[PDB]
Amino acid sequence: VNLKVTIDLSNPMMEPGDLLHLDALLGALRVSRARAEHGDAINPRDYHYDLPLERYQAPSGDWVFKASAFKLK
RNA sequence: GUGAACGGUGGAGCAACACCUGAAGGAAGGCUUGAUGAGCGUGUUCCCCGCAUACGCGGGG
Repeated sequence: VNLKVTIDLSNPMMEPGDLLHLDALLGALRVSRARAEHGDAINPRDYHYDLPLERYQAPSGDWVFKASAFKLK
């Protein structure tokens, strides 16, 4: 749907030393949702790639999600 | 599976010691509780105001 997400927050955020990717956050939330359904005894790595994001494919393997790292205003 | 996940700013420490709000300074100069209101003259039909509506009532000097 080619969309943009803005997040505003109450307390100031712990500033990320490296890039805070949107796909990382959505994968962690999908892992938390998978812990909600199938309990805590899961592999997190089977579900954080099941995301509502498209995947860009590099020419030699090595796909990435179509999300971007968060920009701070 | 948020370069994530985990992580106590902590422990102790006297605002305290001494210090006169005090010296001087007139509530006075003048002022009847004494009265005031307590008793002492006119001798008979004359104007004017209202209610009436004139049969009379009240009333000014």
